[PDB]
Amino acid sequence: VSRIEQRCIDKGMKMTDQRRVIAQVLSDSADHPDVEEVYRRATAKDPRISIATVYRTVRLFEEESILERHDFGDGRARYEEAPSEHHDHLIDVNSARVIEFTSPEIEALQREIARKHGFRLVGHRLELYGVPL
Amino acid sequence: GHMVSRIEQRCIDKGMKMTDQRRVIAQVLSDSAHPDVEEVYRRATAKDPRISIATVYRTVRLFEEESILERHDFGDGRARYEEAPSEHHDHLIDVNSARVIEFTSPEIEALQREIARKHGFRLVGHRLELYGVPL
Repeated sequence: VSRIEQRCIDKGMKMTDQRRVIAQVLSDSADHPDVEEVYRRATAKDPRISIATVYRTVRLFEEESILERHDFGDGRARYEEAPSEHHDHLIDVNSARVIEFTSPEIEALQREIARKHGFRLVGHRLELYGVPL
Repeated sequence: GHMVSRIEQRCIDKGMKMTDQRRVIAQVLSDSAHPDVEEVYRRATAKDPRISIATVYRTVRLFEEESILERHDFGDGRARYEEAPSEHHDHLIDVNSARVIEFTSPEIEALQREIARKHGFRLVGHRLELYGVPL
């Protein structure tokens, strides 16, 4: 059971082996594949998987908030597993590009702010807005 | 891509979806400085001829509901819009009671500038909301 497949099972989504292959490809990918790469890797596994099935499945994984479709800085639609906790966002105000980041350091300070006011931190939303240097 | 206008930034603060029409309307509002709906609509249609006055009205109303815009009658009877005040404090929210605890953290702000810097950016704004339950 791949992470993406596990996510599908939680959503009560219909799964078949072709959808499982696509889920596995997305889960095993070291990069953030575009649809062409998902297709190439999925058909390398089972050549019966059509390009249409790949588009349909990735879109479904999007619509069920299992995958995020994201521009990592190349203007391409690339796919990533939607994380267990939301990534923080740094927005380029000149282009509207979103840089997703994680900061265990900021998280530690967030916990301290919650603790000092007598709270357990249960979540956060952080947006940063920047202009390119 | 597009420039993130000052009003679009307020939308992003709220986690609102930036549809093309909302982006255009946010940009027009940002470039205006107390338009009525007709002025917003005329300016929005200069950018996207297919935007309707209904869409403009509904969008400015939504922005008002989310405290992005304020609406006032300055005497001429027209509802006129302006950017709502924004908070200087970040918020810790007790989710059980829906109560706000204001805080400022120069420390966390220094870290935010460091993140921006590391990615090749100067920080021009931020919003932080923390969600908590009592210990």
